[PDB]
Amino acid sequence: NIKDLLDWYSSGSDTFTNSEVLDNSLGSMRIKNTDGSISLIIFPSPYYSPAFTKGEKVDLNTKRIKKSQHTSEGTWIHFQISGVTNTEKLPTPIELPLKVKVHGKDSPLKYWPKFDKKQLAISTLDFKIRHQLTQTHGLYRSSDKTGGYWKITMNDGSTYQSDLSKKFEYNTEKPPINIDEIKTIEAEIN
Repeated sequence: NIKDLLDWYSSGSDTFTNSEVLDNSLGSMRIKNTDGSISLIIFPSPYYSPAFTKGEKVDLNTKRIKKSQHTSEGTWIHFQISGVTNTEKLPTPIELPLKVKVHGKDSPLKYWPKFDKKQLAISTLDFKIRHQLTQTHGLYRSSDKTGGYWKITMNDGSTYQSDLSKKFEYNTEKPPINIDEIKTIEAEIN
C-alpha cells in the first residue's frame, strides 16, 4: 500500500481558479480551465455532488487519476477526481491550525502553506495535509511512519477524519467546508 500512498501524496495536485463549468451530469463534470485545458472530474460520493450549472465559475484543487491526454486539437484533457468548489477567496490568506504527533510526540511544522479559499473539498484538505506529512514528517518514507490519521474539528464541533494507512475515501466524501470555520486539524503518525 505504501508505494501507492507515497505516489499519490508526495506528488503534486492541480490547482485552477475560475474554471468554467461546461457540463455537470451523471456524477461527472466537464470543466474548461483558463489555460485552455479541459478537466473531466468524477464525483463518486453520494454526499458530494457539485450543483454548479453550465457557465458557472469554479475552482479546482484536485488530483489526476489517469494520465492527461494531449488531443489532436492541441488541448490537454485531465482526468481528475473531486476538488470542485466555488471561487470565494478570503480577505487574506490564513493559517490553518495543524498539530502533528509522531509516535506520541508533538512535531513542529515546516512549509505549511496559508489558505486563501473560503471553501475547500475535504479531499483537497486530505492531500494538503498528507503532502505536508510526507514532505516534512516522513510519512510513507519509513517503515515506522505508514499509518495514523488526521482529524478536522469544526467550530460547531463536527469532525472529519481520515486513516493515513488507506487512500482517502472519495466514495463517501462529504461536501466542501468553509476553512475559516475549522477549529483544529490534528494528525498523528504511527
